[PDB]
Amino acid sequence: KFPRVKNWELGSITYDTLCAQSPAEQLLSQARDFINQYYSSIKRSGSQAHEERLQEVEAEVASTGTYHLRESELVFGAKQAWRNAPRCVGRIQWGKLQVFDARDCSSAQEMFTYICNHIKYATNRGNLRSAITVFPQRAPGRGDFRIWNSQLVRYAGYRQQDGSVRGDPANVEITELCIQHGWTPGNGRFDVLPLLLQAPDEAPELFVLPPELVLEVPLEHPTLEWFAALGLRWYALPAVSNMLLEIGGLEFSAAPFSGWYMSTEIGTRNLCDPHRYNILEDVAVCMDLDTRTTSSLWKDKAAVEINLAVLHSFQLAKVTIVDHHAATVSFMKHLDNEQKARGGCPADWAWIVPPISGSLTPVFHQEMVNYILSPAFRYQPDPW
Amino acid sequence: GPKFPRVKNWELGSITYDTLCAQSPAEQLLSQARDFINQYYSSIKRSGSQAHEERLQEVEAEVASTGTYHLRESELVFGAKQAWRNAPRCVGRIQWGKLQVFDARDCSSAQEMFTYICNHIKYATNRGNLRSAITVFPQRAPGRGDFRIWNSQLVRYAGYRQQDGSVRGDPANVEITELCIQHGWTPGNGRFDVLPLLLQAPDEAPELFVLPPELVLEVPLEHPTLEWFAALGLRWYALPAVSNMLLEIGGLEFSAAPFSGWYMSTEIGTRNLCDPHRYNILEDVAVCMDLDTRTTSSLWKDKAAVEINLAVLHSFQLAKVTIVDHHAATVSFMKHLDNEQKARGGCPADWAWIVPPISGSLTPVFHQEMVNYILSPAFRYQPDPW
Ligand code: HEM
Ligand code: HEM
Ligand SMILES: CC(=O)C1=Nc2c(nc(N)[nH]c2=O)NC1(C)C
Ligand SMILES: CC(=O)C1=Nc2c(nc(N)[nH]c2=O)NC1(C)C
Ligand SMILES: NC(=[NH2+])NCCC[C@H](N)C(=O)O
Ligand SMILES: NC(=[NH2+])NCCC[C@H](N)C(=O)O
Repeated sequence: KFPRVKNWELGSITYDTLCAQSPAEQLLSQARDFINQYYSSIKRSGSQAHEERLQEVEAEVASTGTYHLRESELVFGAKQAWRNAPRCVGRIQWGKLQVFDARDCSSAQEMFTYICNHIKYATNRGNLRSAITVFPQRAPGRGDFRIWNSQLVRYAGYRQQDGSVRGDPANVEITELCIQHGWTPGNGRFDVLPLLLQAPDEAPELFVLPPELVLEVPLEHPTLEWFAALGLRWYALPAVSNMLLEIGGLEFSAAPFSGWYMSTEIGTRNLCDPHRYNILEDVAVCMDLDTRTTSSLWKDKAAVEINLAVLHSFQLAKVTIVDHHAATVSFMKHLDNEQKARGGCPADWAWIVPPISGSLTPVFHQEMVNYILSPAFRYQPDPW
Repeated sequence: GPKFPRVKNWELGSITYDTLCAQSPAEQLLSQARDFINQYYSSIKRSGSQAHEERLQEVEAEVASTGTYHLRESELVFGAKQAWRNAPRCVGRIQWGKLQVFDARDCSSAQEMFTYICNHIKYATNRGNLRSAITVFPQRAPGRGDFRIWNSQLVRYAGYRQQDGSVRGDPANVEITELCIQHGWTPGNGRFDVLPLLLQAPDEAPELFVLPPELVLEVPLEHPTLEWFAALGLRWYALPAVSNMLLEIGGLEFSAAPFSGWYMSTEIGTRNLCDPHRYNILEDVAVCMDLDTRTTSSLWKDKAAVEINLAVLHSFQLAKVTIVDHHAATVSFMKHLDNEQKARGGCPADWAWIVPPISGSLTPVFHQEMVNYILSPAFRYQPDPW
């Protein structure tokens, strides 16, 4: 059962041998395995340090049913989780990640402070830097530390009693939850949501982000003057905050991570999805395109200009962003580095190929094997 | 549902369960035959009928005395349409019930293959008002050689390896171009030389047939607003007619059974014209559009690809040759998924192949999960005859 992996452009073949790695004694084997990975990473396998670390872990599990990671191990595990993430096109960057140890956090108030520091650090005035903040691990006793928001920065979606949405339709539910916990809403298309942060077994608490922390890019087109008139904008920092970070069998239910955007995320998905902002028709009408027939390719033309406007606007504002051609070229290089380093690379083809111009990027022609290695970022249920 | 795969649409939030995938030596043949006979009797709603039981008995007796069996005409038609309906990579299946089946199971020479193929091309092309069709040559037989069409499609452009390592024409067709020459063809030297057919009758060297050029409808490509685009001298043929696939029905194997529909525009505009290892015109067109080809972030690739696709659509429309854009096609495919959910409880579909190679998430199929599996009757890949 060993997968053959073909590139259809170049006719070349690799083999993925990494996928062969795809109660209390159960946590123990995950832990050992992770400790093994860590001491191999620093070239210290078999050392006294390695053997004694394995014993602390074993001793702690045998008597408490759990254990704790050292800071340097946490840092390693976080990088490895990103590296292992099948859906991430940005993994050429995996070794470059600021890890904020937030395991000494004991209240929603403190989560907020750590989160603000993350945003400040990550944003860096537009010169974006990848970062993760790791809050305290799950404990069999009690509730989880959770950030209820799906990203640290996201726009409200206000439902109308005629079923339409003002703002982002993806965030209707979190918006409602914010109002219910006492937030007085705005009424714009691009209102930044407050944070709902929950400490163990408490009601979540509401925290408004200080506006100067949230860097935003107004969208304009390099040649179409009317584009600025649409009043569109997007935030600088993509910071996923609902995913669970699993390292050595330990689970970090709150561990938000950020990098920078690939342009199609905003340009195509966020702005053109019919269940998101759905601006395709507006732009095409502005461009004076024939909307009445699919065969004018009015959708394709509008979409390209919208993506161009996103790149232009971010570059104008000096905010780090990567276009889908550049991002996929570098993913190809990453795939190649990982073949030499680990003998394969978990990748989810349907997520890696961009949502416009698929076959124009080299990843479209590249077969990919999807599998789950640990450390991992995993989905977890919403806390309500 | 239970342990039927749950299938979600992310655009509308809706859920279906696929219940169809539950049906995914000589004894081998018999049970495939019986399963197919059962399917044929469902489709005419006579399961358990006396004629159903007689057909089953008739088939086991034929396999018993000969090691093989033969299809009634109407079974062949049902089986061909069903192979199309089951084809996971086909985005055009809304059309599956409208298929002209030419029965060519009496064919006995390569010369007769050519006559049948010419008839097929004439009928399917129909001066631009294209009609789906398949021509079925005789099935594999124990001890005797196969009927094969060596060409991958009935209509394909030559690809000539140059002195300097580059390719003139279509690089996808270098190997078949060279076989035609090995077998006696005098090669041209254009970018768009229609290949001759190499056709093989049982236990015989393939023979070479040149298609009369008036049977091969082509469309010159022009752009509705970019006047210079016509000057590129680009063109494409009207008729996509896959010829190298095996049609399997009830365990019988039709090694030569070419089928044709009409094009969806991205097949030509994006894959055939813009793939780096095909005609690779992306950069040439962007230069003519005066785009900045030195930087990825001008989106020159995306812009040129759109205009090439628009050129294809516009030009086919102008020539009054049937073609479908990737929006119309994917919309019709969603409607097919809905029909099939009701008819059969699911639809085998290969997401990677169904989502078009440009503007993916702009089409509804991007947001639709799909389950991939093999049902029979089927179109199958088969080894090249050489
Ligand atoms: C450095 C810049 C980065 C770029 C350009 C990038 C690019 C992307 C893109 C385009 C996606 C698909 C997301 C979607 O369609 O919603 C993605 C997913 C993901 N990336 Fe990244 N990435 C970056 C950094 C990071 C970092 C720092 C991490 C964490 C350490 C990370 C982990 C992930 C994970 C776990 C997913 C899956 C998210 C999900 O399932 O919703 N990436 N990445
Ligand atoms: C009526 C118009 C039709 C349209 C628009 C259409 C559309 C397509 C498209 C776009 C593909 C992908 C091919 C590629 O990327 O190379 C495809 C594949 C296919 N279609 Fe169709 N189709 C049509 C008719 C037919 C007919 C008549 C049959 C057979 C009776 C058929 C069976 C197939 C099969 C077997 C494949 C897979 C081909 C392969 O593996 O190379 N389709 N279809
Ligand atoms: C909605 C849907 O099907 C998709 N959604 C996404 C996707 N890729 C990325 N990067 N992000 C998606 O949200 N591809 C699939 C096709 C899985
Ligand atoms: C070259 C390659 O990987 C592809 N090739 C094709 C494709 N879809 C279609 N319709 N046709 C392809 O040739 N998608 C995948 C990604 C499988
Ligand atoms: N580039 C990233 N790290 N993205 C994480 C997902 C962000 C999400 N796709 C968005 O458009 O907001
Ligand atoms: N629409 C069809 N029936 N396509 C069959 C495949 C044709 C192949 N994609 C080509 O571009 O020549």
